[PDB]
Amino acid sequence: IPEYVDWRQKGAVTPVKNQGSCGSCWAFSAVVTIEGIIKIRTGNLNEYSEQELLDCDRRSYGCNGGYPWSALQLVAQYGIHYRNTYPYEGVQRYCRSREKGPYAAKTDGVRQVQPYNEGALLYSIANQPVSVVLEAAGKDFQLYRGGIFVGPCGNKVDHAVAAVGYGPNYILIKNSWGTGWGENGYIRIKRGTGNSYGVCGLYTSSFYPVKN
Ligand SMILES: *[C@@H](C(=O)O)[C@H](O)C(=O)N[C@@H](CC(C)C)C(=O)NCCCCNC(N)=[NH2+]
Repeated sequence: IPEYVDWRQKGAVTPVKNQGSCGSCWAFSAVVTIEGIIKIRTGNLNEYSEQELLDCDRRSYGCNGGYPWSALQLVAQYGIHYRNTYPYEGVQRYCRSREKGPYAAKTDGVRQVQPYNEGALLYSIANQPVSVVLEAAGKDFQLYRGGIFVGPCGNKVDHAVAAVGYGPNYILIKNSWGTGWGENGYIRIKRGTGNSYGVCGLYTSSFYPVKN
């Protein structure tokens, strides 16, 4: 696999979003990976609905948190609507998938990256954007402005984001805190430290969609 990956340069990443106060990171994270694999497989970059996952993933807890895995499983079982059809409201409401017509996109399954394994995660990122989790509660992460982030941070993961690239010393992360945070909404997190957890627990739980 190459020394640099950046799915933005391939036209596979939509603009940075702001989840707001709602605990919907898990849905934002999943949607990044759907937007990416549909571009890779079909050639078209579309925005898909975080709100649909927020409302409709019965295994998750709406704005009280959730699971990227079960959100990705939902898209493989049923599908997902365009963001324009089902825009983001920042609050969980009733599932409205059936009222909004046929699904826009569908995937075929979900896979987990082998946890606590840096190379396995890089391999997956070389193939497509990946849903990953990290510990975002620390002030250092909250206040991040730029550069390759080394912490300080623990491994008590609490925030789902998306890995959309990497380089020799970092993994490139699309966050859902708006374009004013970090590097126009992104953070480069240090890699190669030899800690099996990853910096900020980044290797704890990573999933990606499968699309034939
Ligand atoms: C993430 C965010 O919006 O910043 C959000 O808090 C979240 O989904 N957290 C997850 C954990 C990360 C993905 C590692 C979470 O807590 N998931 C479990 C379900 C939510 C907690 N339980 C209940 N009953 N609400």
